[PDB]
Parts: sequence; structure tokens; C-alpha cells
Amino acid sequence: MEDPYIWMENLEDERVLKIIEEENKRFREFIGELSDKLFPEVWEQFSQPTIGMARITKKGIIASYSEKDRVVIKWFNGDVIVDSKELEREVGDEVLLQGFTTDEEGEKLAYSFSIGGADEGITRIIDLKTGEVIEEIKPSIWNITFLKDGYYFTRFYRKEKTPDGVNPPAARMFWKDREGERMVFGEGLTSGYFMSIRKSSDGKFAIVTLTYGWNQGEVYIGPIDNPQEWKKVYSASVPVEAIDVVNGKLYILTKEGKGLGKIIAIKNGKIDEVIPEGEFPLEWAVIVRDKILAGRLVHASYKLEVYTLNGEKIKEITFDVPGSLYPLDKDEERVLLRYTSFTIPYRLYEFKDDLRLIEERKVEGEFRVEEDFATSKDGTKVHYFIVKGERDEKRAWVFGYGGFNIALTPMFFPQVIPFLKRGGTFIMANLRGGSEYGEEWHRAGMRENKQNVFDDFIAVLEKLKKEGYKVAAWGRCNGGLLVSATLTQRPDVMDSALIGYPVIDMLRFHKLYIGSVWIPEYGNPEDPKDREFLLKYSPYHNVDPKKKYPPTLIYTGLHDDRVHPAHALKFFMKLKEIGAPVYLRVETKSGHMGASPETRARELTDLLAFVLKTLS
Ligand SMILES: [Cl-]
Ligand SMILES: [Cl-]
Ligand SMILES: [Cl-]
Repeated sequence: MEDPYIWMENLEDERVLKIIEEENKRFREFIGELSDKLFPEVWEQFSQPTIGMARITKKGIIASYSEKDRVVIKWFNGDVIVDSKELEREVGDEVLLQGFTTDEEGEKLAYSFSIGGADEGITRIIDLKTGEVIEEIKPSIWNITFLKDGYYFTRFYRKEKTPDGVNPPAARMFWKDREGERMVFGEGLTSGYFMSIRKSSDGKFAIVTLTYGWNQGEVYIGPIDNPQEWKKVYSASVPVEAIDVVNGKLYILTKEGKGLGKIIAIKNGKIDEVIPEGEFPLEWAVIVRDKILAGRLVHASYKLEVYTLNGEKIKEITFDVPGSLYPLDKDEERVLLRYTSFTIPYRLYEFKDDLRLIEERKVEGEFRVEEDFATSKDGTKVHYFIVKGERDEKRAWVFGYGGFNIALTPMFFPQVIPFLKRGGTFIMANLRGGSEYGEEWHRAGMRENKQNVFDDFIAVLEKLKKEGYKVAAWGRCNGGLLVSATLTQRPDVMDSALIGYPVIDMLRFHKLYIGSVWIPEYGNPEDPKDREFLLKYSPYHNVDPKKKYPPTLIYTGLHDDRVHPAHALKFFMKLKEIGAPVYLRVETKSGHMGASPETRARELTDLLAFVLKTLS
């Protein structure tokens, strides 16, 4: 009925601005001197050259990299094609590059960039030989798929009705030519339907994937020449992805069944199962050279599986260090893969007949990756990664998410490397809510099951606690909810808390920004039966006045336009009411979430600084 701090939802309230000013001041006094000391170490790690997108062309590989304040798109062995710095002297204003694609011949390249934090992006299609900009399209278009003279592309409608007259958010597919533009796909798609197109390997079939929400889809295939003959060949109810049309059959990676991932093929109405469900999730597959190449997610890290087209396992490939493995691009003869891990920013791999390492960036030092399990309330085994340095000062930085079908697999945290070097241990927990063990591993953290995610996390913290570790719990967004909720319930299992860009108010999350999008995950606060399980764990509603709490850092951004800062502000106040040792950090830099590489870098440093100071 009534929320005492509902006024905090107006971020322009001077009471709110005053809170930000005072608290930033507080937090800066607490870790500033330490943060300034650590920053060159974090930046040294953050500023590392890091690959982004890669493409196969007949003239060679084209890939983008991030370095320092710069983003370049370049010939793999050769020249820089696009710089971010050259562009920022074309406008005199700061520019972010978003992504690119090329034609298969490597004569045309299209990329996208937003000048300033301006909402509208821009797309430039340049000739790869002169560097000429043969077209500039504003606003930015996506899915640029070259065919002959023109190309298909998808436009996303955020603010405005689609041409056929449908309210946002919606998406439409087009075809551009010397002649002009025309919508070729999407008419009547109500808001929520999102689409994409990819070519088959031979390039003579279009493959179109419809998605409603983040949950469900249908597949359309047809001649790449004519959209009028793009007929629907598969209809699903749970996340599917179309792999390729090889020799008349559409190969599909589907989580239908138990929800672990299987490969099916469809030819002229008839469905046959190529690769059945395994014990562990099948997260992706690509077809290369009469061989199926598959990413199997064994306990939240990747191993590589090679199958014949008829579904017969030829071999598997394992890695020295547990890492994440994703395809970057593929043609008929080969695939590029991106690998990453805790102390390995990236490896670029090429699979053709064998797996070949063609580029690598790793951080030297005596670092170790181990694994172990915790036992949750109901006996569920909660896997977690362990990263250790040369020495062990018995302090843990424990990262969790647990939701939205998002698997926490090995990745690179720049600010953790100085923490390892200082004798710290990084822990990454695989809680329910994610996709580590399939579609039901996800469902087991949704709605009325959310307390499982918390129970999984406590299981890990309490286990680390029993072993003599000082513990810092950390999470962002849905992870920020994770840490706030675990805080209100078991403050005894952690020596400090780091709560980032969090959802806190579980009864009003749907009224703020785009929060209603999370209703399938969390529940509906407008339904009294959902409020009953929501009210049981809602951090904003469960701050225990008689419990004694650890140092707690809530952090967010003022112009963050996805996760409303008022969640942070409200929880801060609730902790402050009962005199908890809480701090509040509010980034002042607007525009996109990462203002610049340096502002972000400095924020990560403050996190490390808070951990080091409070775990000492
Ligand atoms: Cl963060
Ligand atoms: Cl989310
Ligand atoms: Cl940020």
C-alpha cells in the first residue's frame, strides 16, 4: 500500500541528490587513497588488447580489438581498417564502436558506432580496398547480410511504430539495393517478437529465427533470393537455434525435452534426432566440413565435441585451463572460436580439421584454477571455480549471479589479478537460475524458486567460511539482488558485501524503467500469490533491525537507464535506518553504462579497494 521512500524514485529530488553527494564523499574518504594506489595495476590489466568480433573473408580474417581508450577493426595479419580515434577526429566528439560484419569475399565492410552517448547510432558500409564509405545509414542498422549487390538488414523500433503500424518494441527485416529499400520480413509481429537472419553455409538458403521474449521461437528457411518463399519449417516453445541447412536438412539445436540441448534435423516436414540429449548441456553447435562441431558445457566450462553429420561422435577436445568457448564466425571450410578464462583475456582458435591456436593473450604469474562443490539445503551440488595466487592470505572474493538462463563460465576480471597477487582467492559460484545444467536448472531459480539461488550461494559462502576464509560476496544486477538478499538473511556468512546496480524492491521492480521485462523471471507483484513468495525474500522488505551487518557497498550509476538506481537508494536507506556500516557509490558519468574505459576501470578499482580494506 505505502512505500515510505517512494520519493527516491524521482532521481531529480534534491533529497536524493544530497544523498548521492554525501555518500560519494563518504566512500571516497574510505577507499580513495587506496584506490589511487591500485588504479595503475588495474588499468594495466584493463587496458590489455582484447579481441571482440572476428569475421572470415576470402582475403583473410578481419577482427576488432579493444585497447586502452581505443577500438580498432583490422586485418588479422595486416592494416587497421577502422580506428576509434580517427573517427573521434572526424566528429571531434567521443565515439563508441559497436560491431561489424563483412561480405564473404571481403570487399565490403559494415560497422556501427554511436557519436557521443547519443541514442542514435550510425552505420557505415565501406569498400575494403579504398577505405571509401560507399554508404552511411542513420540510424544504425543491424543484421547486415550481404547478398550480391544489396543486403538484408533488421531495424529495431524503440520509440516509433514500425512501417506496417505496430507499436514498439518491435523489429523488422528489410532489403536494400541501388534501387532502394523494402520491408521483406516481419509484418504483423506484435511487440516482443525479435528476429535475425543468417545464411546457410553454402549461402543459397536464408535462415530466419523468430523469438518472443527470451524464451521461445520459430524457424523460417528458404531461398536467399526470395523472402516471399521463406516458409516456416519449425515451431518450438523453448529456446532453439538453427545451425545450418546442409544438403536439404535444417539442423537445429533445441532445448526441447528435458532442456539440456539436442540436435535435430528437419527435411520436408520430417523430424529426426541427430544428436540426443546428453548428461551435460549442449550450448552451441556449428557445421564445418561434413562434421558437426559442438560446445558441451561440462560443469560450467567448455569442452569441444566433433560429430559426423549423422550424429556420430568422432572425438572430443579438452583444455588445460577451464574456459569459455564461443564461435566467432564460420564458413564452409572453417570456424573461428573465442576462448577466455580467469587469467586468460582471450585465445583465438581456428578449427578446420583440427583445433589450432592462432592468437593468445594471457597474464603470466603463478595462478591456479581449481574446482569444488558446495551442498545446498535440498542437497543440490553447487559447483564453483577457484582462482588462487602464489600465496593464500585466506580471503575470498565470491562472485555470483544465478538467474535469467545465464551461465557463469570462466571469464576475465582485470581487477581480480592484483587481488590474486596480493594472496587473494577468486570464487565463481554456479547457482541455480542460470543454464549450467539445462532448462530446469534455470526454472529451479525462477519465481517461487528464487530462494534456491540464495540457498545455493549461502552454501558456498558458509563452506568457504568453514575453511577459514574471510569472505566478500559480490554480484551485479540480478547478482546485486543475490547479494542483498543473502545479506539480509545470513549476514554471518560474509565479512563484506558488494552490491552492484541491483534490483532491490521486488514489489515495485516492474514499474521502473524496463523492469517489467523481468516478470517472467521473478513473478508479478500485481498478483497477491506472487507477492507472497516475493515478500519472503525481498531485500527492501527484509532488513532485520536486530541483526548486525558487515561492511556493505552498494554501487550504481545515476544515468543507468536499465536498472533504476532507486533500488540502490532504497536499500541503502533501509540499512542506514538500522545503523549498518553501509556505503553508497553512484557513478556520475552518463550515456552508455561504460562511460569510457577509464571511468569503468576506476570503479572496478574501488571494488577491489573495498574488498582489500574490509577483508584485512
Ligand atoms: Cl561491476
Ligand atoms: Cl537481468
Ligand atoms: Cl559500470
